[PDB]
This record gives sequence, structure tokens and C-alpha cells, in this order.
Amino acid sequence: DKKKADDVKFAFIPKLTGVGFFTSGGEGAKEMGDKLGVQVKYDGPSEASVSGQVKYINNFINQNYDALMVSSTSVDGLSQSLQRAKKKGMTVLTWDSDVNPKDRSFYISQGTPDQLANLLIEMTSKQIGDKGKVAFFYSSPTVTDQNQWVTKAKEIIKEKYPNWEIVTTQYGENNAQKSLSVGENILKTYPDINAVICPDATALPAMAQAAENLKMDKKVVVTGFSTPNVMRDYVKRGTVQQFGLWDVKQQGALATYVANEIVVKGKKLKVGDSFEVKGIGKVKVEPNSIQGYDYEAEGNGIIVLPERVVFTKDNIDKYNF
Ligand SMILES: C[C@@]1(O)OC[C@H](O)C1(O)O
Ligand SMILES: [Cl-]
Repeated sequence: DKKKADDVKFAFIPKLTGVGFFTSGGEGAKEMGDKLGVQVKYDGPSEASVSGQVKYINNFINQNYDALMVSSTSVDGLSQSLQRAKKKGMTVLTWDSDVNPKDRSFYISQGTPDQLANLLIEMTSKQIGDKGKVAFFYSSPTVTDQNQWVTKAKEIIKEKYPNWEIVTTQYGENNAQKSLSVGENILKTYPDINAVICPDATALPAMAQAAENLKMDKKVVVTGFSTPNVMRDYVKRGTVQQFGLWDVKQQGALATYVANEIVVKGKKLKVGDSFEVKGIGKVKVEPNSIQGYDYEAEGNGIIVLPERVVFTKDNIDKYNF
């Protein structure tokens, strides 16, 4: 091995704290840290901003952390600080939301844009059919992950659902209050809207709540991505019939596991490599091209979760995160 477990520390950084998705991801990363005998600190800003993330990243670098695992608010905004981390000899991973691939080594991904876009579209089309007015409602027009998925989803919709119109795209800024206001405004301005597609953990519950507040629940289809602990009662009331995610606790755990392989065990992971992690399953390192990127380099790539999850009333109580 390259190191001893007790001498290392890893930083697990969310887009922001105080959102169930991120708390649960952090719990998974920390639990795996405990299982491996390595220290993992979960911390980040309380609002989603590039400058906030840069401040935390700089602090972790300056405290001589061995690895950073970040879900990014930006494609390029973290580049300078992540490059500084790499130069210091730190291992830089992303999870959830990627950065420019040259600025990290591995991205621990919940799925490709095609996988996730097809999920959003299929969950919607099962409920509204091939004709309707739809809106997209998510965090921000610049965040890496959601824009990768939505760009793909819009491409698929234009071709495969020519009788859908995307009437609007709105942003809730990872903020519950803003998201509720925006969601209510969608219903007030487009009272005949058929579905709102919400690939953001804050926008989706806000949209469900907006529908309930305005007595449009069960008239408008609301689907997207969020955590089951946040969505459970909306599903049981029937306001949301189905929505998607993936095991975010295992995602955080996988990030810690990979950091441990690299930093403690001294493994040199390459595209094409594969391994198994108990409680997660078999995973492999894929090229950056699976995300649409044009960059490849030795020891750089994407590790995708084996499965995603579609939650309905039939399985909502099978998941705790
Ligand atoms: C769950 C999600 O869609 O919302 C916040 C996360 O960063 C996410 O994965 O994009
Ligand atoms: Cl619905």
C-alpha cells in the first residue's frame, strides 16, 4: 500500500448542504470512510454558488487533505482551484455533477445523459401520452449535470415527441422558497400545462407542493429527480405517481471507496478497468466520451452506478435516503 489509513483524510463536497440528496450522499461517503478506517469530512456552502464551493475547496487544500470529491455547481468555475489541488498531489474526484474532465480524475456518475434523459421522458410519456404542453424546471442554466441531461432530453423530445411543446424552462436555484414560487408561477401562467419535468432535488418537491397548494395535484403530471425521504408523502397522496433517482448513499460510498483505492492502496485505475464493491456491485471505468466529452487521458474516466431507481407507491418504502 501507498499509505496508512489513519494518516489520510478525504473531503466530500456537495453543491450545497441542507438538501436531502446531499446529506444522504455525505452519509454514504462517511459510512464508507468509517468502514475503511479513513477520515471523511462532509462540508460545503449552505447556498449553491461557485464562489462558495471555491472557498471550501481552498480550505481543504490548505488543510492538506489527501483527496477531494466534489459535486460541482459549474463546468469550469472550479478549474483553477482543482488544478491547484492536483499540483499539490491531491486526488480529485467528482460525483453527481462533473467538472471539465481534465480537472478531475474520475467522475462517479449516476448515469449517462442518455440514461437519465430517457428516464425523465419515459416517466412523463407514460402519464401524458404523445401530445401535450410540458415545462422543464430545475436548478440553474449553468450547472454541469442537469444541463447535460436536459440538453439530451430536449433533443429526444424534438424527434420522438413532435406533438409535445416545451413551453418554458424555469430555474429554482437550489432554494426551496424560490423553487416553490417558480413552481406556482408555472401553474398560474400556463394553467393548461400537462407536465412539469423536474430533474433537481429541490425543484421536484417544490413543484409537487405548488400543485397541491393550487389544487392542481392529479391534474398536472409532476415528475423528475429527488430523494425518496423528501418525496414519500407526495407519492402516497398521488400528487407524484413516479419519479427517479439512484442510491445516492451508495454513490457517496463509491466515491470514498475509489479515493481509498487510489490514495491508500496506490492503485493506478485506467479506462477499461473494473471492480466490485460490496453493497454496490460491479462497476467499471469508462471513457469520458460516454458523457459527450472530447477528452481522454490515462487514469481519467467515468464510473457509472449499475442501476438507477424509479420510485412508485409500490417501492417508495424500500429506500431510506
Ligand atoms: C438530484 C439532482 O437532480 O438534484 C441535485 C443533484 O445535484 C442532482 O443529481 O442534480
Ligand atoms: Cl403527477
